[PDB]
Amino acid sequence: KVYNDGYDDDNYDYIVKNGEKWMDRYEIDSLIGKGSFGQVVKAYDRVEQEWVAIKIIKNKKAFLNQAQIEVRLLELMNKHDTEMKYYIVHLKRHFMFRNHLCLVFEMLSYNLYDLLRNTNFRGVSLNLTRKFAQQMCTALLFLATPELSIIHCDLKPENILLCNPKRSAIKIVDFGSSCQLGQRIYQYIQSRFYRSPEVLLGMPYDLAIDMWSLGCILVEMHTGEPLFSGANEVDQMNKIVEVLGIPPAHILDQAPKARKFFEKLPDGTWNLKKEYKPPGTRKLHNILGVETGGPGGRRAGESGHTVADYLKFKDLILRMLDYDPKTRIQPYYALQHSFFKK
Ligand SMILES: O=C(O)c1nc2ccc(I)cc2c2[nH]c3c(Br)cccc3c12
Repeated sequence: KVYNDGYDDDNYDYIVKNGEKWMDRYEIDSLIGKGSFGQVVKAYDRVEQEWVAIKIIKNKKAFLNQAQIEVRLLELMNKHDTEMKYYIVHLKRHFMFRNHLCLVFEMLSYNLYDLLRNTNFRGVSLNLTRKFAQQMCTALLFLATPELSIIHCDLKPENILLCNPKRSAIKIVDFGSSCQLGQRIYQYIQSRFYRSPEVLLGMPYDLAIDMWSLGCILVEMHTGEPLFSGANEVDQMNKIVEVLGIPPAHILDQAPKARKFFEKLPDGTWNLKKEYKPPGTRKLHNILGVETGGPGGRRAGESGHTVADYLKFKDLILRMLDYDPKTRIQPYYALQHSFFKK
């Protein structure tokens, strides 16, 4: 009947009211987003004389505590990027209001999946894909600095926002499921399409899981479609295998969940358990259309999409999709790659 003295709905969300004044400071304009965490409103900060986005977390302990983790990591990150040059969303401040934790951010636009929808799911250009890749690798370089050692753990197009819908600048959002290297706790992490092999296999993980996700995201940004669109974990692993082959034996031999997906033969080698293309026969070369006009053949006769350009992009992506987290390309080297030599 009554939720939070009438301030909340039955979903634990604050009932947003256009034009409401909070704390003699914020005038709420409109709802501009929402998700599992709660809501995002556009509000005018009368004290700083600027528009802000306020992420209003649900009035429910599990959501509150997820956002408290997020606040701590944002404060740590922001503290070491006062010029806001490393592509992480800027948290201005936070407060508790009517039993909701509220995170005040810079205003941003919509996400890279919304951008893909805007392309009619045909993909952005290789030149725009490169700009997103360069910013993302710079962000991952910053997260890898020892004082941070932050693993985002949920990179996907939906967690990368445009600053402005007509420009290429981005910020990464949603650190609610993130952790630090010294303090890994979760076994179940990453959204499925973007989930690394080491997580699927139940193995130890580190910051390299985010580079795996990035490789997946960048292919999808150019083709319009997820690279590995599994319906469940077994399907996810099988779709990875179609492109990249059976994982190395030295990895499977140490994987707690190897036998969820694979079986070990008398000769010591591994094969899939028994609808899929044979291992490694769904070539990234063809998914990208390296020699055949890009995805769908649609980049034939366009500038900025040469065979040479595509071969550099393919090479970088295959390094991001190394099965071995020890040898998978790291942010510093990703940034030195020939794909960014223009
Ligand atoms: O802060 C975020 O996790 C965040 N997640 C969102 C999820 C769905 C949608 I729909 C919008 C989101 C979002 N939008 C934001 C803006 Br605009 C500025 C700063 C942070 C965020 C943020």
